[PDB]
Amino acid sequence: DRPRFSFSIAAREGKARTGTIEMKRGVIRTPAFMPVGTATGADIILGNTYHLMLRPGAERIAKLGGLHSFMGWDRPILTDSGGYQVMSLSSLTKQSEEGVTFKSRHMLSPERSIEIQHLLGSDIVMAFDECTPYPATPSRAASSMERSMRWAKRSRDAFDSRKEQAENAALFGIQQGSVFENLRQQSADALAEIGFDGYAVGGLAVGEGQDEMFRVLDFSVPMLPDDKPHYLMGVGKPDDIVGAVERGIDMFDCVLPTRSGRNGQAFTWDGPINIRNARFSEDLKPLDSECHCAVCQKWSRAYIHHLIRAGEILGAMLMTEHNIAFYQQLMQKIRDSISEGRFSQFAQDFRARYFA
Amino acid sequence: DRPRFSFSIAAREGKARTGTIEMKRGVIRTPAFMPVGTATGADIILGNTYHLMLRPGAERIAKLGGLHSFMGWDRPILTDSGGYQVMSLSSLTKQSEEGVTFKSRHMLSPERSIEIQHLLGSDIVMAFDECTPYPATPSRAASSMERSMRWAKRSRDAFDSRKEQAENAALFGIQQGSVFENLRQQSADALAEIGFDGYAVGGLAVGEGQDEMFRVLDFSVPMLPDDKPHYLMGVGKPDDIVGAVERGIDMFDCVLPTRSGRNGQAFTWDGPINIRNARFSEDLKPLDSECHCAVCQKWSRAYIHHLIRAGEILGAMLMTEHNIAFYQQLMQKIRDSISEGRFSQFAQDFRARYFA
Ligand SMILES: CNc1nc2c(CCc3ccc(C(F)(F)F)cc3)c3[nH]c(N)nc(=O)c3cc2[nH]1
Ligand SMILES: CNc1nc2c(CCc3ccc(C(F)(F)F)cc3)c3[nH]c(N)nc(=O)c3cc2[nH]1
Ligand SMILES: [Zn+2]
Ligand SMILES: [Zn+2]
Repeated sequence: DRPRFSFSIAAREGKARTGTIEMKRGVIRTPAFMPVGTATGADIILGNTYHLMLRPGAERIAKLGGLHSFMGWDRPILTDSGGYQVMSLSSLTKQSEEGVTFKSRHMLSPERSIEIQHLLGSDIVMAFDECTPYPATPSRAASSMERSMRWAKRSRDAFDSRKEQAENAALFGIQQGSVFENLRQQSADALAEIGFDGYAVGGLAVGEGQDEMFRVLDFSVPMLPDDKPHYLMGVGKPDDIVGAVERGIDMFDCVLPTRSGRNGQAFTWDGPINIRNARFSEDLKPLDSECHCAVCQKWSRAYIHHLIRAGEILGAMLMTEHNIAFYQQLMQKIRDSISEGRFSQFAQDFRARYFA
Repeated sequence: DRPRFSFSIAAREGKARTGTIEMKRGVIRTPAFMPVGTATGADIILGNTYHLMLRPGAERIAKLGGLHSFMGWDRPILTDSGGYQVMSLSSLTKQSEEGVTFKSRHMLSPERSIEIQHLLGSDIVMAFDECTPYPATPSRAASSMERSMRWAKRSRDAFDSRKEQAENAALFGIQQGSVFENLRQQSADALAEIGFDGYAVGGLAVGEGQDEMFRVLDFSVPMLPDDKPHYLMGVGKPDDIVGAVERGIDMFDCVLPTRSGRNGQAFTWDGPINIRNARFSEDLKPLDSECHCAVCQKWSRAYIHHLIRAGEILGAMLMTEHNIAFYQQLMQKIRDSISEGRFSQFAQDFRARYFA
């Protein structure tokens, strides 16, 4: 029987690592992409804490048997802590040391966030943090990070108080500190003193751009414990994933494939394409020449173009299936190239072709 | 090797029949449901002549290899002749003995309709007819029907002039005459004198209601050749199908399953349900208790409700898959009950439960 949580590193190349997380409900191969659940297959999917806590509500999900039973998925599920989405989407918010109140009006605190994730039944639980807006001054970035670290300790204590959760799930802490090296170090130190099963890099993919994101990752990821998984939240494009793995990231949440699939964009080894464009109306090639997915084995760019231009649901479903398959082929190629000692060459080849 | 076209009747109960159509690309079990292609599985699908002739155009479909290659379907395809949809959907129309002009502006004639269906490559080709509006006076119904019969002869001649079509496809004639027995008889006689591979009942499902539709079928279907298939165009609900089979119909076009699937309606043996309704938010049963489809084996009403309320494409795709599967289980139960001599009892049991 698998353990509650065990991360093993099988091979390394530079700062890049490949290995496995073992949990009770399954093995997660890393580096991993984690797609939304409602979308070589994925080993773990994302639940949507913010949506579920409002419709149908976390209590109701528990009454229906938990999220695994509800969505018919018996493998690992990761949930975020909800504050990022509250701050991004809800209309009015009130912040305090207790938590965040938002509009029926609601309070989300470290304790309530952990209880919601418990009622949902997720396997990887995120601490309740504040994603500092960008740009931030040093003083505001520090105050925000300090609150998040106090909230990280409250998250730890709440998780440990619920036996079913402490014994069967895992808890990840989230590093903050905006773009400042000294604050990222203080945050890493605070999280390691509390102790978590894994460590996320928060506060990025918030408008800073790839060059700046990579600069911050360069000094931030080495601050986290080497022997635990590293999750970069909110990222991203295929080229962001490749560069983040080069900098020591093990886990990625990938909304973009499903978002792109419903809006006419397909990922290919030669870059993204907009299938609605008239240049695809007579193109008999599959979406991607090398893709092994079921769409590309059977149907042409010209037919998928026809369906999407016609407003047919089938068109968006085929695009989304392809995009998910593309991402899991990307991650498999990354894992294999690290294990074989040729990831540096893969990254160079990938970029030359994706951007050609 | 299968023939171009061969209809055999294997069993009969009252006016109901069950059997097979053999064509070069496959066998069609009757009574048959024929779903849209762009949606025990279906044996034949519908192409959309009106849409395809405008986007990308019939010539372009031929340049891409024909509709079978284009949509990745190597089995039989039926196409309508296009005039019904022109008259229903296009903004301005001009009618004459030559054909119909409509808005770039276009002319559709018997000869052009047959050529378009040839370029698309369909296996069952419909004659170019006029679907008389309802209600119609006897004089207007007669004039319209007479034009359609002149157009049926022109359709026959155009089809026979194209060797690839005459040797590999089949041509169906369409009966008109509104709700009038004497005109339905004249139309049947004209079509049989020309000679077709199959015979459709046109001019119904245009606002007359089920009672009147069944009354017209009662005297119209016996006028058609018994030894050829009978296609009721534009029908319909499950209860319409059962009653039409009781009256001698062999073939049905079924848009409703895909339309309902995208608009929140699921078919069940206990009648249709509106999955968005709040009464399904905690319902752990599958869409239908007896359905063998993949959706009903895996997911609950509560989860499909959640997805559709959230605007997720997955929700409509699951509803549509279920609805298609429901229709092909309906047709299989009809075929089996006729072959076993218990179709009368099936129809009674079906109605008692569907309308309970
Ligand atoms: C887009 N940029 C970004 N997203 C970020 C997220 C959200 C992660 C998430 C939440 C929900 C889903 C769901 F679709 F499945 F619902 C998917 C992904 C962050 N989350 C937390 N907790 N701290 C952060 O500092 C942080 C930074 C983030 N930058
Ligand atoms: C809805 N009522 C109705 N539909 C009727 C139709 C259209 C059949 C059709 C066409 C295209 C498709 C597509 F979705 F696949 F594109 C699906 C079905 C008729 N067609 C002709 N030729 N004569 C008629 O007298 C007639 C009567 C009809 N009553
Ligand atoms: Zn593909
Ligand atoms: Zn079903």
